[PDB]
Amino acid sequence: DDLVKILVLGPSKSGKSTVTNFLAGTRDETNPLRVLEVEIALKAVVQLWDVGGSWPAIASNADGIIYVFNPEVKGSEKELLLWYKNFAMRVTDGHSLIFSHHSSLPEFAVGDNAIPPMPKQLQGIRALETSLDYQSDNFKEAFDALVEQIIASRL
Ligand SMILES: [Mg+2]
Repeated sequence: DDLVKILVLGPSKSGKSTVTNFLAGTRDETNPLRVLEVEIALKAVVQLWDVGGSWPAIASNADGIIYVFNPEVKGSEKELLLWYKNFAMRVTDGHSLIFSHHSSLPEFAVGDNAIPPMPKQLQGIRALETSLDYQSDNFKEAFDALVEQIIASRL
């Protein structure tokens, strides 16, 4: 029943924990750190680690990362490179996600990139437009699929 460790980084006020609870199961002012535990299998117990911005001892044998940023907000696309820098040494490789996340009515995000243009280091990681109420992709599926690719080659 070997667990998989997935972290959650990104700009503050971006939405990281509304995703964690929705993903980890918790139904429906930011804290340093939470850990949520969701088991998703096909015993695969998955651990969402919701981080709050300002401790490189937290990437211990980390397996995957999910970045969240508000597209309507500037520097959000660019703050994530500090998360990229501070954590992925190169701890994490490719088993990552990036969320253009609507917490608001999309004014800028809308259009030809409702996932706005990404920096070069991050242009390689799969990206989605994301919301619980506004326009959305089935990102429960992309999360489901991330755990399989993580465990896929640990053996
Ligand atoms: Mg929070």
